[PDB]
Amino acid sequence: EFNILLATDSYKVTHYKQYPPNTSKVYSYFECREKKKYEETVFYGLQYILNKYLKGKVVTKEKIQEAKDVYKEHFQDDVFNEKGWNYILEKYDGHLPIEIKAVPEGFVIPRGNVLFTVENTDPECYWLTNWIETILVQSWYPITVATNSREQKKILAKYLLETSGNLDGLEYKLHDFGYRGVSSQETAGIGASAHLVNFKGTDTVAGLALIKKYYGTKDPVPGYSVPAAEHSTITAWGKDHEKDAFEHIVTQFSSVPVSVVSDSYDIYNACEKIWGEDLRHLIVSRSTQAPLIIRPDSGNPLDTVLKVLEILGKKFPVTENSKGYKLLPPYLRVIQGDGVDINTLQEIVEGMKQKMWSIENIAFGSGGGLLQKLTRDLLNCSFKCSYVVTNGLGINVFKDPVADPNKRSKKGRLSLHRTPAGNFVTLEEGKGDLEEYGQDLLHTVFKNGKVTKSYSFDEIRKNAQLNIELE
Amino acid sequence: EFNILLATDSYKVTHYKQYPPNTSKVYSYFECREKVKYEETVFYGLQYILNKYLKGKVVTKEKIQEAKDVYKEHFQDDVFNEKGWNYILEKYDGHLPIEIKAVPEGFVIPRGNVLFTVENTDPECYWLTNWIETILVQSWYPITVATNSREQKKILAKYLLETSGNLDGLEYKLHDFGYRGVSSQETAGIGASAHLVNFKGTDTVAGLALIKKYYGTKDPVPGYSVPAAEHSTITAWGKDHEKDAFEHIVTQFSSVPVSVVSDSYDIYNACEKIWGEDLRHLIVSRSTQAPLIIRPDSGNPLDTVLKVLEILGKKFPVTENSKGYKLLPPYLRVIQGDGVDINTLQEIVEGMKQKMWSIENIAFGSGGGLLQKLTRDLLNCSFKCSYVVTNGLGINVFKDPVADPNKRSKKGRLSLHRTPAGNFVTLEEGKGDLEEYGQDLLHTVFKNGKVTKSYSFDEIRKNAQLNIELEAA
Ligand SMILES: Nc1ccc(CNC(=O)Nc2ccc(S(=O)(=O)c3ccccc3)cc2)cn1
Ligand SMILES: Nc1ccc(CNC(=O)Nc2ccc(S(=O)(=O)c3ccccc3)cc2)cn1
Repeated sequence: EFNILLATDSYKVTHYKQYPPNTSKVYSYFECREKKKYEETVFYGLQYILNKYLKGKVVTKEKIQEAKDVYKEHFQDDVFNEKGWNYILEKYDGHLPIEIKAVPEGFVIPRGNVLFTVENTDPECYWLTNWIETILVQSWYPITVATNSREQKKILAKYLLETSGNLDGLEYKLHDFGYRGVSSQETAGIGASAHLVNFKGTDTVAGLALIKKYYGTKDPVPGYSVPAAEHSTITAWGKDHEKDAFEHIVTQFSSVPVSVVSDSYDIYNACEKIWGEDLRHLIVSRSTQAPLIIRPDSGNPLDTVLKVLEILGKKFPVTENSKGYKLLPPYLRVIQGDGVDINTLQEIVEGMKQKMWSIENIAFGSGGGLLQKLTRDLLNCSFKCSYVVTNGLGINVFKDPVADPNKRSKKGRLSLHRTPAGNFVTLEEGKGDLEEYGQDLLHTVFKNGKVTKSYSFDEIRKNAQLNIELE
Repeated sequence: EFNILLATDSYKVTHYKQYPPNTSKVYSYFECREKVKYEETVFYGLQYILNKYLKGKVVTKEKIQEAKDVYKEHFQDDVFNEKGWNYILEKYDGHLPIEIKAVPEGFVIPRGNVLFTVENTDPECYWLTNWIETILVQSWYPITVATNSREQKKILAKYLLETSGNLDGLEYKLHDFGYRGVSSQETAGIGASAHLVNFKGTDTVAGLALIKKYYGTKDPVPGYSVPAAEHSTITAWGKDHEKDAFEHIVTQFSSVPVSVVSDSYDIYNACEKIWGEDLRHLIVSRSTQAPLIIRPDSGNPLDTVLKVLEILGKKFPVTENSKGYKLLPPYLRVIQGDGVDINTLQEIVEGMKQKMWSIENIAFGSGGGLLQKLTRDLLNCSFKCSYVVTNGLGINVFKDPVADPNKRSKKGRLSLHRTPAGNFVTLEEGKGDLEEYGQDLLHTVFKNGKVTKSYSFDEIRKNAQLNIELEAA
């Protein structure tokens, strides 16, 4: 069972003896710190953490004794605030006397703005605020995935619109392939759900259960997929029977969309000779609602995609759309699901546009690039203390390393507001109390063990929409 | 609760309709596929996966119905193999008819060798082999962390030995700071435990319980830490009271080691004026078993470390060790825990060496670089089918993309052997049965729902030792 007393950085166990004596309050905030591009971020993932790890009775006699035993060996010393945790158990029935206020999930906020604040509600629990920093900071991941996924959506929207004249099916242009490529099962579900903020296609099943349990959607499921082959279902037929493999698979899935990896031995042979001649008759008869999706999986992503399109373009009836770009027949599409990150995605669609190929023809699958190749310093997700009350006096506190002005933190009590021009601004030093900037955008989402405000995955998707989608 | 039927890539749900008819066997393997660095990998993490996810009754009536309902909406169609999973439930009481053979955990194996193999033990469950691919491929992470952590230990060993003459305290030279920097709680435990294969210092507590539960050690805990400050325990005192903060903290932890982050406002001022002058009397009186550890946390890592060292060098009695390198007094040490990955680590220790500073003086803390900034691409961890039996005929299968020879996979039944020179070699096409390379070094670790072989964390650590560590005496 999960023990909150064992879910923090080791050194934080000793922090209760380090704060100034007579401190009744520690007030801390979280931000995606600005750097001297990712200029805006999707806030998402906190609600998962609040429900799974923070709410309800999270402190028991056993969990205190368990932590006491581990830390005694871990530090080779008795440093442990047993009295502090005992107080929470006896006074609040193990509920955390903590208040968390946050911007609504799905909200797109520019860098350098307060996203959520944390403070203690009982003077005795001044130390508790930063105890849970570690677990709260891990919200960097769904934030970063949601943000990076959305930035890829912008690129896709831009080129799809320019080459086709609309945004039909945009929410299916980036498919999640990252299940095997992430660090754990929990990460898989969290990352997949963050991608589903922007798109509807995934193969990381674990994301669906997470969303249903912690967020919920009106639709039965927030994510979908199509039948598809892997290298094993092709190669098992033997080197000389790749055509037999292809034919068997498209026949088994003739009434639904089907993706078939075609690079097992020779991708260019498979497209031109096998799909393009030998099995062409099984392709041109397929429904528009059930196309074949050819899937390359090796070589230079841009060069391979272009050559595949070039090959298919001469074996299948190609039309030219109203924008002047070439379009494959509705029964034939391509997915590039290898080597795809935000960088190569940009290079590929730009490369396609150069060769007069519409983005209608292609979709992208991304695994490690989508869910794993991301870190905390990408958006500079940081948790810092900005306000304390010592001896009854409030103090505006901050860090400001001389050798790195970028790591400077904000001072005092914070609030997030709309600017007159409709942008965002974070007010420091409690200046939000002057009420010159309208209502604080931060809402109490957690207080004293209870989740006080929630959001459905539907609301979140609404909030995180692209401007071009709104227009 | 965990549902193994819902713990695979979506398209694998449709794969049982795609294999050649009358296929009774699917046999697959796992390798860190070959391509100058990371030439050998530490195999670790599979035992965790086997116990937490694969062993015992992992199939129930409810889990089948649950998966059925999800996939129906997920695919907008009914492609779920309900009959297949029912067979497993009815015939084997939910236990997976799978055999897994694997190299011992902790073992150090060169790239391009078979690390583990998977095959179905029931002809009916031919589809089961690659269903669990996704869940097994995730072992890439503890493999990659342990490997990357060990490569850093090599760097540390080299420079510590050269600057000091020995390797005393090497296992504490790289500390885990990555709890907040990973993608989840589970990842935190898995990653931290992987680091602990090579070192003993961690702040990621979640690693301890994982090891105790799934691996075990003779000692009460596999990892240790020391009292330390964060910026909040310094800045809360106020801008003009950094000295008071320092003094309070070192006094509270006067008889134990204590790390104190010193860059809140001015790292160079804190080292020279506050530590080096104002509170000097509180530092030189400290025990050798309870030193102050000064912690910079900003600026260019190499430049900052050298400057901090030069500053302390002129404020404290520095000695020169037997190798001719400068050494801080035993009550004073430094940890650099910002911007540390395998590349910057190398740059720092080399820079220290050129300035005649011993690696005895310093230790490193690493967070995102140690536990998060890693992918499956790094060691090319890959799972591939190499052998099937269809119509009673065994077929050696493989992929070999025309545009990427590096993605070529191995053929047929695999086995791992010792060469006459004592190296590793992977034999393909069932050639291991020729008995020219002796016995298969793989062990059956999982069979029919039961873990058949396992390793304590102590033995895993022993297996993962460095050659330089083994050279004794
Ligand atoms: N890890 C993994 C998982 C799975 C795979 C292989 N599956 C795979 O490619 N599926 C796939 C393909 C295409 C599209 S689509 O383009 O959105 C599309 C959808 C419907 C109709 C037309 C087009 C969606 C899904 C590889 N690796
Ligand atoms: N995420 C996190 C966690 C924690 C921190 C700050 N804690 C921290 O630096 N601890 C620390 C310091 C030094 C050493 S040591 O050098 O191995 C050492 C050990 C004993 C005696 C002498 C020397 C080990 C641990 C930052 N970030």
